[PDB]
Amino acid sequence: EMEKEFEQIDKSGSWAAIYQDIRHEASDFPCRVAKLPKNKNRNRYRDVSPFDHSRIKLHQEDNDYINASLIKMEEAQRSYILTQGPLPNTCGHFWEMVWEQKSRGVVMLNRVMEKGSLKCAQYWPQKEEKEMIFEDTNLKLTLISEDIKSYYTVRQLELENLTTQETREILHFHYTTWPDFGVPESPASFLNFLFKVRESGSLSPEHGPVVVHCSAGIGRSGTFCLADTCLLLMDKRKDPSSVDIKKVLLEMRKFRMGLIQTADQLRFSYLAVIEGAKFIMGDSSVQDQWKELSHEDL
Repeated sequence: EMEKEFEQIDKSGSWAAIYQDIRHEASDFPCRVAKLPKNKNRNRYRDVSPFDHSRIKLHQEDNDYINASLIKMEEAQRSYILTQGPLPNTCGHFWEMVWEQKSRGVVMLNRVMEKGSLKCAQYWPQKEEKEMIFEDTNLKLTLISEDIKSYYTVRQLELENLTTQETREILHFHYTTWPDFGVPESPASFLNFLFKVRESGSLSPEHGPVVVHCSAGIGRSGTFCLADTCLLLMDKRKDPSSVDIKKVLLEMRKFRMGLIQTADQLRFSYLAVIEGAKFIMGDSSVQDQWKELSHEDL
């Protein structure tokens, strides 16, 4: 049971060992497509690649490769697409994927610039009147509205397939205070954001999988998806004790390497699930407490 395991691990100071155990047990599958010479400039990081078996394929015959993985959680009945922060040459690919996979939401957990370096291309428009056209994939993207909070912003975007002139509304959930290789400022602040995404419908089964990314698409992105899946499993059976966080994480790592990049992100994942369990197990008021503690206004 996770709350007792947490205290035992905290007490023995063994988060690094638990986390290394996860790394050692984690799946290893081939990433041959990601490593083809022609895809070199489609990967942001040499040591973060999608597995062939779970990679998202673009529906184009030129080159279907994007650094993106489908994390299909069968028992939880939720899917996520985890991807790297788009590169200056893959922003068209990114929105092609969103279009083809029928996603409603994009969850961005990084800033464009972190630690003085560029982690992500500016892949969405920042001004309503300056829309973006991705000529290679023939898509148009317009900023419709934004709702800026103290540590996250929600944007309403309109994505248009210029070939057919079909349009879709995409919601962009941008977490702006979560450091690279770091953790959110509090469980309450993480959970407030996650439940904002949930409320939007972006994680729901009538849409394609939510697209989640940070810079590499494994650390913060893994923490977000791990917490979400654990809370959903707990919700399905109202049985917190039946949820084994580490096993869930190992399951997720069958679909993309390296999910959860530090032992402190693992520890934070436990904290977030433990605190989220209060809401799942019937204390609806805790959602308002998180919003208060998160100080989202201003």
